[PDB]
Amino acid sequence: VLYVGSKTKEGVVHGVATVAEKTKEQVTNVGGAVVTGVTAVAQKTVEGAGSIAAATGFVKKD
Amino acid sequence: VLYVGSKTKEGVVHGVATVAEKTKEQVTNVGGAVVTGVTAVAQKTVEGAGSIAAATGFVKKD
Amino acid sequence: VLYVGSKTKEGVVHGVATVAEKTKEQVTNVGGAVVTGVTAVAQKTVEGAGSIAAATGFVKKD
Amino acid sequence: VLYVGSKTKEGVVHGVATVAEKTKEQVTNVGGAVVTGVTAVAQKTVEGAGSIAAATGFVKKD
Amino acid sequence: VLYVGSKTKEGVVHGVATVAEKTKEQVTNVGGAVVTGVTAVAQKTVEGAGSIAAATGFVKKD
Amino acid sequence: VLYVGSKTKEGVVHGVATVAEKTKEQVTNVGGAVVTGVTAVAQKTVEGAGSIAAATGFVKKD
Amino acid sequence: VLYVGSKTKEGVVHGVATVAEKTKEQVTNVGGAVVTGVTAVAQKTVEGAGSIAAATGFVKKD
Amino acid sequence: VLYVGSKTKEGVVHGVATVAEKTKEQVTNVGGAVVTGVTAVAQKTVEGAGSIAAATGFVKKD
Amino acid sequence: VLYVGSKTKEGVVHGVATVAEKTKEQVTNVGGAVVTGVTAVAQKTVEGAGSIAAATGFVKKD
Amino acid sequence: VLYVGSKTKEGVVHGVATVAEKTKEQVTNVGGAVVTGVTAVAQKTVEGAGSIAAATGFVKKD
Amino acid sequence: VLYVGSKTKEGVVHGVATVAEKTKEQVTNVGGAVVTGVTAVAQKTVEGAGSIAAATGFVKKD
Amino acid sequence: VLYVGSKTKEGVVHGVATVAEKTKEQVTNVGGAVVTGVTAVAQKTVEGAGSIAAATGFVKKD
Ligand SMILES: CNc1ccc(-c2ccc(/C=C/c3nc4ccc(OC[C@@H](O)CF)cc4s3)nc2)cn1
Ligand SMILES: CNc1ccc(-c2ccc(/C=C/c3nc4ccc(OC[C@@H](O)CF)cc4s3)nc2)cn1
Ligand SMILES: CNc1ccc(-c2ccc(/C=C/c3nc4ccc(OC[C@@H](O)CF)cc4s3)nc2)cn1
Ligand SMILES: CNc1ccc(-c2ccc(/C=C/c3nc4ccc(OC[C@@H](O)CF)cc4s3)nc2)cn1
Ligand SMILES: CNc1ccc(-c2ccc(/C=C/c3nc4ccc(OC[C@@H](O)CF)cc4s3)nc2)cn1
Ligand SMILES: CNc1ccc(-c2ccc(/C=C/c3nc4ccc(OC[C@@H](O)CF)cc4s3)nc2)cn1
Ligand SMILES: CNc1ccc(-c2ccc(/C=C/c3nc4ccc(OC[C@@H](O)CF)cc4s3)nc2)cn1
Ligand SMILES: CNc1ccc(-c2ccc(/C=C/c3nc4ccc(OC[C@@H](O)CF)cc4s3)nc2)cn1
Ligand SMILES: CNc1ccc(-c2ccc(/C=C/c3nc4ccc(OC[C@@H](O)CF)cc4s3)nc2)cn1
Ligand SMILES: CNc1ccc(-c2ccc(/C=C/c3nc4ccc(OC[C@@H](O)CF)cc4s3)nc2)cn1
Ligand SMILES: CNc1ccc(-c2ccc(/C=C/c3nc4ccc(OC[C@@H](O)CF)cc4s3)nc2)cn1
Ligand SMILES: CNc1ccc(-c2ccc(/C=C/c3nc4ccc(OC[C@@H](O)CF)cc4s3)nc2)cn1
Repeated sequence: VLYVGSKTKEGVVHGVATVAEKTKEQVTNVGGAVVTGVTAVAQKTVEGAGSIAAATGFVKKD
Repeated sequence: VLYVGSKTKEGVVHGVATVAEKTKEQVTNVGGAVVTGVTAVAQKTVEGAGSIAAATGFVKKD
Repeated sequence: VLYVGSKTKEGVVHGVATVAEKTKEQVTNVGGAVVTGVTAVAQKTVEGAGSIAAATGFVKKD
Repeated sequence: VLYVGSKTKEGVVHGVATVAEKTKEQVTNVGGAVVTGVTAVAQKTVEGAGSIAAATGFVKKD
Repeated sequence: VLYVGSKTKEGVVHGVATVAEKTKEQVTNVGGAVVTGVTAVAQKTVEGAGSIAAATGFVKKD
Repeated sequence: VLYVGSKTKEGVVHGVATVAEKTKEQVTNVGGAVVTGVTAVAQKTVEGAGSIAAATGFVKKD
Repeated sequence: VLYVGSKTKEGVVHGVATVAEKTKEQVTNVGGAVVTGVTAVAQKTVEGAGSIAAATGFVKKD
Repeated sequence: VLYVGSKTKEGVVHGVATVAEKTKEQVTNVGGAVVTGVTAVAQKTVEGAGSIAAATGFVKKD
Repeated sequence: VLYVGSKTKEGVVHGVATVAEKTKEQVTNVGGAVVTGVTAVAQKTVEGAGSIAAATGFVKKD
Repeated sequence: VLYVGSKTKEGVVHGVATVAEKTKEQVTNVGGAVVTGVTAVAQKTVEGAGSIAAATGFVKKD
Repeated sequence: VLYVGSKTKEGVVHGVATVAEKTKEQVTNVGGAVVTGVTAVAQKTVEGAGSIAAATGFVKKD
Repeated sequence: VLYVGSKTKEGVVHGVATVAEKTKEQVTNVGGAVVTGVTAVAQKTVEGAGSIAAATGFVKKD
């Protein structure tokens, strides 16, 4: 009997349970960038810029 | 009997349980960058800028 | 009998339980950068700037 | 019988339990950078600037 | 019987329990940088500036 | 029977229990940097400036 | 304008969120009465014995 | 404008959030009565014996 | 403008948040009555014996 | 403008937040009555014996 | 403007926050009655014997 | 402007915060009645014997 092994995890989400009970959810945006309600998001990136739930406005390079 | 092994975890979220009971959730944005309600987010990045729930406005390079 | 092993954890969130009972949650943003409500977020970064729930305005390089 | 092993933890959050019972939560931002409500956030960074819940305004390089 | 091992912890938060019962929580920001409500945050950084719940305004390099 | 081992801790927070019962919590900021409500935060940094709950205004390099 | 009304609740459960992460859940019963794992149960009874999650053994009337 | 009304609650449970992370949960019963794991249970009873999570053994009336 | 009203509560539980992190939870019962793990339970009873999480053994009426 | 009203509470539990981090929780019962782990329980009773987390053994009426 | 009103409370528990970090919690009972771990329990009783966390053994009426 | 009102409290517990860090908590009972760990318990009783955390053994009426 040997039983050799390994179990890994990299950017793993497991076991979430959520409840949301809003009554009036409004969003008003003029020229900006809104991000809302992200939940249970997993990612893995190699040799790149990983980024979750980011926001930017007015990227004016000149 | 040997029983050789290993279990790892890297940027792992597990076992969350959330409740939100708002009655009037408003968001007003003019030219900015709003980020709201991020929950249970896991990530792993290699040779890159990892960033979760970031915000910026008016990136004017000139 | 040997029983050789190892279990590690790197940027791990596990076992959260949250309750939020707001009645009127408002956000007003003009030209800035707002970040709200981050919860249960895990990350790991190698050779990069890791950053969670950051905010900046008016990045004017000239 | 040997029983050789090791269990480590690096930037680990586990066992949080939170309750928030606000009645009127307002945020007003003009040109700045607000960060609110961060909870149960774990991170690990290698050869990079780690930073959680940071804020800056008016980064004017000229 | 040997029983050789080791368990470590580096930047670990575990066992928090919080209650907040505000009735009117307001925040007004003009050009600054506000940071509020950080709780149960763990981090580890190697060869980088670690920083939790920092704030700065008016970074004017000229 | 040997029983050889070691358990360490470095920047570890465990066993907090908090209650906050404010009725009217206001914050007004104009051009400065406010930091409020940090709780149960652990960190470890190697070859970098660690800093928790810091604030600065008007970093004018010229 | 009148706006006359009323909203009631009698034995009402609303807004639960649960997570269970057992690894080996065993139950052995010999002649008894086991009750396990009741969750989010609401009831209303008029002129009768209401009873939730009850147990009895050996009801020997002679 | 009148705005006449009323909102009541009688045996009401709302806003629970639970996490259970057992590894080996055993129950052994011989002739008794076990009750385990009741959570978020609401009831209302009129002219009757209300009873939640009760246990009895050996009800021998002779 | 009148604004006449009333909001009541009778046996109401709201806003609980729990975490349990056992590793080996055993229960052994022989002829008795065990009750465990009751949480967030609300009740209302009129003209009856209300009773939550009660236990009895050996009810021998002769 | 009148603003006439009233808000009452009778046997109300609200705002609990709990953490339990046992490693080996055992219970052994022989002929008795054990009650454990009651938390956040509210009740109201009219013309009846209210009783929470009670225990009795050997009720031998003869 | 009148602003007539009243807010009462009768057997109300609100704002608890608890942490328990046992390592080996044992209970052994033979013929008795044990009660353990009651927390955040509210009750109201009218024309009846209210009683929380009571214990009795050997009720032998003859 | 009148501002007539009244706010009362009767058997009310609010604002507790507890920490318990035992390592080996044992209880052995033979024929008696043990009561342990009561915390944050509120009650109100009218025309009845109120009693919290009571214990009795050997109630032998003959
Ligand atoms: C600073 N923090 C750190 C630093 C380092 C670590 C760390 C480093 C290395 C490892 C290696 C884990 C391995 N597990 C197995 C399992 C089976 C196997 O099979 C071999 C094949 O020949 C079949 F027999 C080969 C391997 S290697 N784990 C954790 C964690 N945290
Ligand atoms: C800093 N954090 C870190 C750092 C390192 C690690 C880390 C590094 C290496 C490993 C390797 C895991 C392996 N498992 C097996 C299983 C079977 C196998 O089969 C071989 C084939 O010949 C059939 F026998 C070969 C292999 S290699 N795991 C984790 C984790 N975390
Ligand atoms: C500063 N903080 C730190 C610093 C260092 C560490 C740290 C460093 C190294 C390790 C290595 C862990 C390993 N586990 C196994 C399991 C099986 C295996 O299998 C071999 C294969 O031949 C089959 F037999 C090979 C390996 S290597 N763990 C933690 C943690 N924290
Ligand atoms: C300043 N703070 C610090 C500093 C250092 C540390 C630290 C450093 C090293 C380690 C190494 C841990 C290891 N565990 C195993 C388990 C099995 C294994 O298997 C080998 C394979 O051949 C199969 F047999 C190899 C290894 S190495 N842990 C913690 C923590 N904190
Ligand atoms: C200033 N504060 C400090 C400073 C130093 C430390 C510190 C430094 C080193 C360590 C090393 C811990 C190790 N644990 C194992 C377990 C198994 C194993 O397996 C070997 C493999 O051959 C299988 F047998 C190898 C190793 S190394 N721990 C803590 C903590 N705090
Ligand atoms: C100024 N304050 C300070 C200064 C120093 C320290 C300090 C320094 C070193 C250590 C080392 C701890 C170790 N633990 C093990 C366990 C098993 C093992 O396994 C070996 C492998 O061959 C299998 F057998 C190797 C090692 S090394 N701990 C604390 C703390 N505080
Ligand atoms: C000891 N604790 C206690 C004791 C008593 C109470 C309690 C008693 C009575 C009430 C009555 C509430 C009513 N609400 C409305 C709304 C509209 C309506 O419409 C009428 C129709 O003609 C249209 F206009 C008639 C009615 S009656 N509420 C609470 C609570 N708690
Ligand atoms: C001890 N606790 C207690 C005790 C009493 C109460 C309680 C008692 C009575 C009520 C009555 C509520 C009513 N609502 C309406 C709405 C419209 C309506 O329309 C009439 C039709 O003519 C059209 F206009 C008639 C009615 S009656 N509510 C609560 C609660 N809790
Ligand atoms: C010892 N503790 C106690 C004791 C007593 C109480 C208690 C007793 C009575 C009440 C009555 C509440 C009412 N609310 C309304 C609302 C509208 C309405 O509408 C009428 C219809 O004509 C339309 F206009 C009629 C009614 S009656 N509330 C609390 C609480 N706690
Ligand atoms: C010893 N401790 C105690 C003792 C007594 C009390 C206690 C007793 C009575 C009350 C009554 C509360 C009422 N609220 C309203 C609201 C509207 C309404 O509407 C009328 C309808 O005509 C529309 F306009 C009628 C009523 S009666 N509250 C508390 C509390 N605690
Ligand atoms: C020994 N300790 C004690 C003793 C006594 C008390 C106690 C006794 C009575 C009360 C009564 C409270 C009331 N509140 C309202 C509100 C509106 C309303 O509306 C009327 C309707 O006509 C619409 F306008 C009628 C009523 S009665 N409160 C506390 C507390 N503690
Ligand atoms: C020995 N210790 C003691 C003894 C006595 C007391 C005690 C006794 C009586 C009270 C009464 C409180 C009342 N509050 C209101 C509010 C509004 C209302 O509205 C009327 C309706 O007509 C609308 F306008 C009627 C009433 S009665 N409070 C405390 C406390 N402690």
